[PDB]
Amino acid sequence: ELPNYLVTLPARLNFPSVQKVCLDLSPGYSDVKFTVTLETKDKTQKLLEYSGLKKRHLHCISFLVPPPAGGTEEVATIRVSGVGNNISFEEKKKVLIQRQGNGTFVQTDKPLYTPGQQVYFRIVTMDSNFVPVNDKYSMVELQDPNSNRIAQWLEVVPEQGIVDLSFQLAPEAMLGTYTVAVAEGKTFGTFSVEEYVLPKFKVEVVEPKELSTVQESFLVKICCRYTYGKPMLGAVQVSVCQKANLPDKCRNLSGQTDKTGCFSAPVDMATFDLIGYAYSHQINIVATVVEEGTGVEANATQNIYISPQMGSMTFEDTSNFYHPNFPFSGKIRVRGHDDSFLKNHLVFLVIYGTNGTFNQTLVTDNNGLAPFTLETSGWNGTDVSLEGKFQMEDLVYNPEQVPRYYQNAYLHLRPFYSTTRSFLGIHRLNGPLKCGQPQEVLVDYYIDPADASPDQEISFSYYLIGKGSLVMEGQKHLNSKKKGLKASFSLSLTFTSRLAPDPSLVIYAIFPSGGVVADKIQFSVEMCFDNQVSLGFSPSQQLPGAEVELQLQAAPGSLCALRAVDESVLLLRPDRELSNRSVYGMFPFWYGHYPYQVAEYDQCTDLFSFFRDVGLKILSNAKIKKPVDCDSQVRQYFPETWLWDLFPIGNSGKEAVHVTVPDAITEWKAMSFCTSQSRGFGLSPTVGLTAFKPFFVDLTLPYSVVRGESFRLTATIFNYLKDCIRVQTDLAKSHEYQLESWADSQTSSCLCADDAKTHHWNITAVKLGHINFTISTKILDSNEPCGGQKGFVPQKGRSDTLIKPVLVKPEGVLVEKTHSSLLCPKGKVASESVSLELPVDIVPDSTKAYVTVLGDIMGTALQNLDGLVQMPSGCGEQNMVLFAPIIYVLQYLEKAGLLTEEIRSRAVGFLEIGYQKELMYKHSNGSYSAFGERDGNGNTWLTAFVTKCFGQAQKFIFIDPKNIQDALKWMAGNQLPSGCYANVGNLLHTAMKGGVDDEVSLTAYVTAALLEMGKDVDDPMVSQGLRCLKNSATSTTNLYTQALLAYIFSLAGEMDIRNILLKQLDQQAIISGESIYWSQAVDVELTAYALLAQLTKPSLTQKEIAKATSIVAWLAKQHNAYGGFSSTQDTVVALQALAKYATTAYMPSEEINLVVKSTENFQRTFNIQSVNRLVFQQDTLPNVPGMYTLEASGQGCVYVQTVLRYNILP
Ligand SMILES: *[C@@H]1O[C@H](CO)[C@@H](O[C@@H]2O[C@H](CO)[C@@H](O)[C@H](O)[C@H]2NC(C)=O)[C@H](O)[C@H]1NC(C)=O
Ligand SMILES: *[C@@H]1O[C@H](CO)[C@@H](O[C@@H]2O[C@H](CO)[C@@H](O)[C@H](O)[C@H]2NC(C)=O)[C@H](O)[C@H]1NC(C)=O
Ligand SMILES: *[C@@H]1O[C@H](CO)[C@@H](O)[C@H](O)[C@H]1NC(C)=O
Ligand SMILES: *[C@@H]1O[C@H](CO)[C@@H](O)[C@H](O)[C@H]1NC(C)=O
Ligand SMILES: *[C@@H]1O[C@H](CO)[C@@H](O)[C@H](O)[C@H]1NC(C)=O
Repeated sequence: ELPNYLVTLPARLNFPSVQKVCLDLSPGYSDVKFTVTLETKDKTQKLLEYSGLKKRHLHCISFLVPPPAGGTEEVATIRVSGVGNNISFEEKKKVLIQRQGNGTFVQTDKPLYTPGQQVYFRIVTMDSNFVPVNDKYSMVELQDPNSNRIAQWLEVVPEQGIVDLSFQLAPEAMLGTYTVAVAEGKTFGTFSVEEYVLPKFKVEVVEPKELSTVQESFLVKICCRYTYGKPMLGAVQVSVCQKANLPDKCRNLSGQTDKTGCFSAPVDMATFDLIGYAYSHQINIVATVVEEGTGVEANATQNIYISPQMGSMTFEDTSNFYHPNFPFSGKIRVRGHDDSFLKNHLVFLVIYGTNGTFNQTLVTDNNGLAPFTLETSGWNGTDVSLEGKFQMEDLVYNPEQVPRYYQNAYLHLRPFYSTTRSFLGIHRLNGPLKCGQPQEVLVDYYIDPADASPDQEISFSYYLIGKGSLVMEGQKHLNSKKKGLKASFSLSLTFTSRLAPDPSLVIYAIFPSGGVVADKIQFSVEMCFDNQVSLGFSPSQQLPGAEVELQLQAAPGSLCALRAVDESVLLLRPDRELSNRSVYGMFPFWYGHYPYQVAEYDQCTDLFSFFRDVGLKILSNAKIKKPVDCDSQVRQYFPETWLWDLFPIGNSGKEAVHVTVPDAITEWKAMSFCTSQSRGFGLSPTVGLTAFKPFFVDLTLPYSVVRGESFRLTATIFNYLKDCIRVQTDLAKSHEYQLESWADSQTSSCLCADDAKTHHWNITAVKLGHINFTISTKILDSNEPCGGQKGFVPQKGRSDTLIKPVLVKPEGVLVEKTHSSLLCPKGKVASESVSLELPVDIVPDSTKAYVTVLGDIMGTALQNLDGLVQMPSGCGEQNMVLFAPIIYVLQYLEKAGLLTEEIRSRAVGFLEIGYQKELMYKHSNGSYSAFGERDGNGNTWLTAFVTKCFGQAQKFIFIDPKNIQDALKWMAGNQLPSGCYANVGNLLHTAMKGGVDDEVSLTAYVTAALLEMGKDVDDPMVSQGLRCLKNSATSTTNLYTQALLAYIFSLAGEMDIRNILLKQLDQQAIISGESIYWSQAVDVELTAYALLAQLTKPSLTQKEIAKATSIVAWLAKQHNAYGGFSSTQDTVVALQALAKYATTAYMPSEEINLVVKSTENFQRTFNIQSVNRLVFQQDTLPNVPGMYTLEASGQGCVYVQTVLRYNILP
């Protein structure tokens, strides 16, 4: 009757991927040519050109999207056009072509390292379809806790999408959180270096998992297990505390575990006041287990929110909309107070509508599901509401009784836009669907006979849509000779990696009258990977020192990356999560609606809303859019990382290699992820291999022992054979250590089944470094039966020998002498002698000394200065705190040579769009105001601040003159020689106003703000300020005012009254290494203004340059005062101090050949280019402490710091 088209394409186009475009025809046509073209900025390509048929036919194809014109984002138009018989359909819509973000992660082999170990890390980058990419990382950097780049890798290539890089830490690497940052972006991975010892057991809460307010008492089961799965006996101390927003009430439980290793005790509600409004409903169970003999302890903390929820139901599988005059279906998940599956609970159901309120009573099943089917014949196309409750009566809660309530299920249903009386309904598929299994979808339909047109075939077009893109399609054809009967057909679907975790299915049918009948559901698929990889072991538990078979099952042509780590590492620090939820979560939230760039809105629930809720553009002339009204072994091993490997996968898809178990009785958590270019990414579940021995030895020893004390060694012997035995242990005696005559290191003891016994020694360490401790156990034959039975001897593994290292550090208090130098040749050779001297009362073998060369001041945060320009602001005080740092950032960058034209152009565009937003904030008195025209008189601090900003902003963008002169005249009018300052304004932000900002510092700040753009001394508006401030320096009050007075007399051109208060300023400088600083946040302001004062005089000596580098080395470590706009004026003074420092003395490195020499002619040569000048280079000094000469040649300055650490006796 009326022929019509329908064109489907996704909303968000993604450049590295292919997409789908689809066209649906009608009977008729057959001479009108439909072509669809994507008009982008530079060109226009056609998608598909096709002609109509005598039936409906869903014709669709893939395509490659053109690149965006802007580089990362472009709004393109899509246009369908059909020509023929002198008529031409044309219709255009807006789509968005953006470059999608490639998800990058990095993992390490451990989350925790000792000093002296090796850090391996893998960097993987993915598309949104989890296919790996081989783009070039520009720079991988590895950074200290002091934000010093200790390693970098330039232009690194991934193989098969993954790259693995290694770093050997120094054995005196300083502790803390080290960072791996990738490709100069927000992708980082942290790891801690600290002094630890591996724990052998895990304590966990078991029975309190969720708690209810209505229960009377609850059992606490604290249960603790070894890493190899065996229980122990140990003293348990549990604190069960309720906190408050005031003493906190706790109940403390003391106990001993049993043969199952679990400890249970009841706790009553009378301990905790669960009725108090001022008391929190979060209870804290902190358990501490000290196991018997050795005295080593472990913790287990769990914060439980006690629940006032008594019963919760939600509409689990129920559509959001109903068809008029057709039955509605849904099903409700009903849960109790503990989210349990209720046994046949009585669930009431009340509706809300214009016809009235109806009631229904239903009984759930064993799984708590409530299938309900409702008759919608009388609702008559109205917005209805559904409420699933526990009782008909409104719920009454008593303040005297405990808080308890029921979560009633609430839902709002809208009528579907029905211009026809036909029906679609898809039965939902319950819980989380298995990925890759072919699911059967059973859809019911009812075709109206008056809208049937039974002389032609009726077609059903379906799209299965995942992550905002068309995945699979079809058009089921069936005869209209059935006419009107309640029928059902089926669809065979398959969910894969391209499908969402919650993909959607849209089914419609178009009648020749023009009507559409449709239904859309959302599925629920588990987080799936197309590369189905399984990592397995056989026999999956074996004695240590033996070979297991390791099996990868991935797609053929994959590169697998395998990590097998000890569980004892994971008991200290939990590693960063590499699970399927984490990999899916870094691609943000899937494509729910149209973007704001290409959003369509009504100019004033249907199939257009169906394709909007999946984020797909529809173009159709049908009735789509609704009208809108508005035997022995030695156990030496490496118990930190067992396996860290890359494995190619052949054509079989299975790789089985033999790997040897390390000699630690523990559990190895193993995991693997594989990358294939055809199939994509796959992630194995974490499996475990239990390395276990029947009876064995275990040392209890700390990490570091200082030399010459006595420490308690505790060797525990475990027996897990099922009968009583007799052991004989012996500790090896060597010259590395001494013992205090504890039974001559030979004891024999009868130890029974499932039991541990601990021998103690107290040991003096005598030789420095890593020393060994060897102890062995043998089961000897019993001449007499101990315990009533003869001592059991096994057939295999009758002896166990264990060797464990101990780090030994020298005794005495550690003192350090640090010495700084700035070697800056300017075309010459610059040399400097450094003497290493020490008193003669040292402990021997304590003198460590290392030199450090660093080519550039400050580490990562110069790239954070690029991040300071973004997020534009034009409302409130958000603009004035952000317009100011930009000119100082580019002032520092153009004086350091790191300014590029792209960030310059983007920054001056930001200066234009912020410069035009400072004119409506201008006060009516010719001043400046935070509100704009309201604030009273002009604020002296804010007008001084904007004369500071626009006095330096004319060298980048055009600034009008007249604001400077009328602001100058208002400084002349608002200041008197009798009375200066007169602050009448305030900042909009709370608890931060800038500096200390009293009256004398405000006068000093405004008088500093008057000069240094075009002005000098003895002007009329600075003469009254210096008359106010000549006697202000005589007062010698405060520290911020003192440093700012030292700065404002540095710009006055005098050298007599400014150096006299620097003598009382440098003596109170607190010293941290070779980085001296002051503190009265505010400390950065004091150091920046003191640095700005010290580099103002034209005569500069090398002691002042060394003092300036000492200030700058403290300013280099700050990365929150600059790099973020959290402070209104700390960033501007810090960057102008660093910019004036780079003006005066320090140009950064370009090429320095440095060489150090000693008395033993130890010639050590450092080469510093312009590409590794941020790499913190260092080297130890093997020569006995004395003379060291330092000579550098080339262009640039280098910072050379010599640190000598040694220990002395008090
Ligand atoms: C994500 O990875 C893809 C794959 O390399 C990148 O696509 C490349 O983009 C550059 C841009 O200059 C093109 O020259 C290449 O031809 C593209 N390659 C492919 C295979 O499409 C994409 O730019 C990356 N996106 C991000 C945000 O890094
Ligand atoms: C403990 O003594 C041994 C023997 O001198 C040291 O070296 C080990 O030697 C065996 C011999 O094959 C190797 O298999 C081990 O891998 C070595 N251990 C290492 C490299 O850690 C051992 O270093 C000593 N322990 C110390 C000094 O802490
Ligand atoms: C366990 O908790 C206590 C109390 O805060 C703390 O002193 C102790 O260091 C903790 N032990 C470990 C291994 O975290
Ligand atoms: C993927 O995640 C789901 C839960 O989101 C869960 O089944 C499991 O952690 C993973 N399953 C598979 C098969 O990877
Ligand atoms: C060291 O061991 C001996 C032998 O048992 C003991 O008498 C002495 O008290 C121990 N010293 C310390 C400090 O524990």
